[PDB]
Amino acid sequence: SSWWTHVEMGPPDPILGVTEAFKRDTNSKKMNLGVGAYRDDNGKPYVLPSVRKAEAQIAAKNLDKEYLPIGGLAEFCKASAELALGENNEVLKSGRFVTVQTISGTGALRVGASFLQRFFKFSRDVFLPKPSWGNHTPIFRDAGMQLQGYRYYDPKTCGFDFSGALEDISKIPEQSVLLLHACAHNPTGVDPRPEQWKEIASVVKKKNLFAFFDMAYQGFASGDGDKDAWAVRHFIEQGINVCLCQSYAKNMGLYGERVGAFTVVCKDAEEAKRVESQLKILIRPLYSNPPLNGARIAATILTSPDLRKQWLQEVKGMADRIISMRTQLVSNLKKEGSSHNWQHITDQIGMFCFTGLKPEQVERLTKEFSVYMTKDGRISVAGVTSGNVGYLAHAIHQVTK
Amino acid sequence: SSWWTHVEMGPPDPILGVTEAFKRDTNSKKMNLGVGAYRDDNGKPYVLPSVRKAEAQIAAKNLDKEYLPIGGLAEFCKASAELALGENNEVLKSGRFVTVQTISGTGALRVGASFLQRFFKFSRDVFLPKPSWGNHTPIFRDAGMQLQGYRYYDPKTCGFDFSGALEDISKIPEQSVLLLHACAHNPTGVDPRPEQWKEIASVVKKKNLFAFFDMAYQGFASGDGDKDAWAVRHFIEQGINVCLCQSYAKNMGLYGERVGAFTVVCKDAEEAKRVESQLKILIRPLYSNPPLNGARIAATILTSPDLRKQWLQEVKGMADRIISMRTQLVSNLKKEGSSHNWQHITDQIGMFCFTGLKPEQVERLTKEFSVYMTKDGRISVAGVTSGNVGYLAHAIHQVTK
Ligand SMILES: Cc1ncc(COP(=O)(O)O)c(CN)c1O
Ligand SMILES: O=C([O-])CC(=O)C(=O)O
Repeated sequence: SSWWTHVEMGPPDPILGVTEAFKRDTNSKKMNLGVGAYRDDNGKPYVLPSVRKAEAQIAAKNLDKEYLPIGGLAEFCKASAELALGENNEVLKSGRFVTVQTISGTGALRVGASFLQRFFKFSRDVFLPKPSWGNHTPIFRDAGMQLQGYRYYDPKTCGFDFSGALEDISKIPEQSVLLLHACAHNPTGVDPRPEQWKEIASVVKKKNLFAFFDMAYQGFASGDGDKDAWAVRHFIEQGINVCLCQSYAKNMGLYGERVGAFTVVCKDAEEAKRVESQLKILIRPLYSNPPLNGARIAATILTSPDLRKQWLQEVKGMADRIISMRTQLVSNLKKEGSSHNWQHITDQIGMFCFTGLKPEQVERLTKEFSVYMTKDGRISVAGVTSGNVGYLAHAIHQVTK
Repeated sequence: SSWWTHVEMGPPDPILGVTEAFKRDTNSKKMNLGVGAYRDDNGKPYVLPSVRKAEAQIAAKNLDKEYLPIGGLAEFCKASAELALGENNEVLKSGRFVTVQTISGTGALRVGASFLQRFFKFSRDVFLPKPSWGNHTPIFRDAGMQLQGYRYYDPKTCGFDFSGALEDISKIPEQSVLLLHACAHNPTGVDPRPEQWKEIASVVKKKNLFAFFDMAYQGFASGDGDKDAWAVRHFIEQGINVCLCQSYAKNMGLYGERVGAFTVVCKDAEEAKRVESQLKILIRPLYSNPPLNGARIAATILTSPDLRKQWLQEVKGMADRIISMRTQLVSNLKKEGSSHNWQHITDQIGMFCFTGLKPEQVERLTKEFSVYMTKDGRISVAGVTSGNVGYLAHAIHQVTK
């Protein structure tokens, strides 16, 4: 007597649970360290002025709203590949890549997954770091791939378990897919060092693996676009034919406009044309064609030397404000008398920090102090202000003294 | 070798072929009847003045670009359901529905299809009219459903094969899914009349079929949104709990902004809460959350009485331009001395029209007249103007007399 009587209610959203638990809390000193987007020194959302200026120029052009090609705005695709690999990359010069516009980084992930499902005949397995972005798991499963793990986060140190990572990678059957965060690993903030990368690169090429890069933070991570894109470029120069998911949600503040690109580096231009045609064939039955607004903004910024330069410094200020909060947190933890090693909070990169806090300590931070955060010890460094970091260092010490 | 040596070049897009060949032609009398979007009486893109006003007003509010919920803009969702169902539908008053924002119409079809695949345990079969929108097949297929057909187009009359349709549907296995175009069937332009819809409804309800409405053209079809949604409303009024895909591509000319919605009509609000949570769970691994810009524009128009009233005159405008083209096309065929019955051109509805022309006649139209269209005889009425309709009728009469 109904189509949907057996449809069950989903598990609740832990990250949304906390974000609502915070709005309810009435104490004026409450912090939300669960928020998944950049906030300014006052905890407000931040629309980059280069973005505002791009919108101004765009509006002036009085443009139409006609469909994009299936692969999106050609000029955004070219600029985006350029941002990822550097303008004079051997790959761009010979044309041996295809880049399609996607529905932010998630859509690039899903389009990427769907492409492996269909054309990566060698294996069903996708190896994620332990842990990874939560959504990585259902994206690859819903798309029809098998998930696996390799060691990454060393809880003992709150940094990279280089050696476990490496043993694990050497043991991946050949021609399996390996997923890598290009920088600012999410949720932990723990990234390999350049020398560590070269070694993963070595095994990957040795053991004949497929390197799938997720790059959500180029520039936002360290302030330096080239540094943040270094591992990806290094794999390519090593002769590894990567694919790559870019997001402009964070580094341009374009979250809700859903601006992303998926790229596949190929042996040659003719191969890229074959791959391109099949990405179009997968994309059409997902959503036909991608949205105009974000991509017009990002294209306008990237292809204007002035605006590009200005945006690039606006990114540095975001990256910096975050770094500042990391350094200032450790500072005030010392200044408060704490004894344990907090260098991991500043060794980590990007806006997510695995603190080391265990769950009970997390719960006491919520109860006694109104500091909201996931039981895994992850905080949004974007929730920290200069105005509140002091209080936070006090509170963290209390549950940990 | 390479990861991708076995990846085949995909087949050429035929609609894009027609459109590119049209663009190469240097014949000054050329016509593009392959175009997949509205054009004005000079053959130009048309941004509704209400859309410009809505945009201006949004810009004036200096809004953020933060992430929408997985289900999109709450107020766009509400207004979208009210548009489809009529503001005082008992479905709205009891709250027995869920509506989520999607990546336009295509996105609503894909989300619905994944939901069927995962939850509609009663069937793997989706019945499409013959013919149907080409993308319907890969949509449901990539989502893991199977496709079947029922007789719809009647090639003898270029009309609706009512008795064939009614018979076929009356023999669909109970509890299969039945896809129906709400109005302005694409590609034929052939619609059932109200009385015919009552009979279909009565057979769906007899056989316990699940009705899946694609509604890409409310208001755009006839200029009257209440009449265009009548079938959908009638089905619901008869106790059929439909799902529904909406697009704002054509009726608001938001094509490239990708604004659509998927609705499930449910037994009660409680069931709608359950269905909602599982639509969310399927949306996340697709694209996380939908684009903001078009949804803001649509919510703004729908919830302001002045903008809504203006928008409704603009839709009527487009619909009447299309009806006008249809009428003058038949009229001029008669002035040319054609003796074929051409009333199908005026009986059909919307911007796509099955002319009745054979492939060879289509070839002659392309070669000798530079009139560009697909070989199935389909023309896009949007490419017809006051300027060229006389010419079109002359060409059609030349190749058919
Ligand atoms: C590693 C990673 N990959 C993918 C995403 C998804 O980004 P987007 O919002 O552009 O889909 C994010 C941002 N949450 C991320 O941090
Ligand atoms: O490009 C699209 O979304 C499809 C379309 O209008 C058609 O050809 O009928």
